[PDB]
Amino acid sequence: LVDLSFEQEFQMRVMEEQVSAMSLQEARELLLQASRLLMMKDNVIRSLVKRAAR
Amino acid sequence: DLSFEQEFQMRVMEEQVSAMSLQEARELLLQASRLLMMKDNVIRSLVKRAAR
Repeated sequence: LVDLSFEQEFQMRVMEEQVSAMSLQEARELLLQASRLLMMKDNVIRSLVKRAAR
Repeated sequence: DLSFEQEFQMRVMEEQVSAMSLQEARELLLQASRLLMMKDNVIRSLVKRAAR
């Protein structure tokens, strides 16, 4: 199971602080850095689930 | 290491962002941040079956 802890909810309130004062350029570079990171995360997971089975 | 399908999605993503409003670019940056944490939780789980 996986869902947001207390402190991560805190982290979400902080990112929201810093995003609201972001320029169009900064929000776009970071979002792209985030989307790429999301895919590299799927790969760590997939690779971890395989490595457990076998 | 992005697979071949992922590199491709990236390109589609560079093309969407570049057209995004400052408004959507923010909403979505948050969502992606939530997701990264959710995925980090999943990764932490699977690593915990380190119970051996």
